[PDB]
Amino acid sequence: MVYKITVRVYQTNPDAFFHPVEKTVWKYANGGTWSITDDQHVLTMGGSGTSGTLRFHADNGESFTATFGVHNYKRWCDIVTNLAADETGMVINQQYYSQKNREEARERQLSNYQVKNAKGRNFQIVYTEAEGNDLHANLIIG
Ligand SMILES: CC(=O)N[C@@H]1[C@@H](O)[C@H](O)[C@@H](CO)O[C@@H]1O
Repeated sequence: MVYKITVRVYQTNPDAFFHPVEKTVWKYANGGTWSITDDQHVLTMGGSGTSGTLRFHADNGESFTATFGVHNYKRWCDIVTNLAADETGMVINQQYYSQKNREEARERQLSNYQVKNAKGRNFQIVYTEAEGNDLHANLIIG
């Protein structure tokens, strides 16, 4: 069965403005699509076992990735900050299926995750619909 993750982005801090610069879809489970409906980022996936990554950039230089997926039928998420110039969204997304620390994050099947970058800015994902096939998450930028 298809899994869908609908993402709403909340920017709370006027000291920066982030915008999406990359949207990737991993190749497992017949892939999927990132679309937009009413300013929400919708990731539609062919079944359980894949994910997609949104990369955001602020004009002040800050950036991060937010990755959303389903692993053994349960949602997961992760945020990577302090990105190198050669860590594009497609690099990060693939690492969830090759790099140990990323694979472990996926395997945790988190309904919520937060992390701060080197400047102390908080980034959080919270699934407000956290079970079943029609999943909804807030991405909250501090
Ligand atoms: C500050 C930062 O980006 N830390 C992350 C963490 O958020 C993420 O869970 C991880 C595994 O993918 O790699 C990095 O340790």
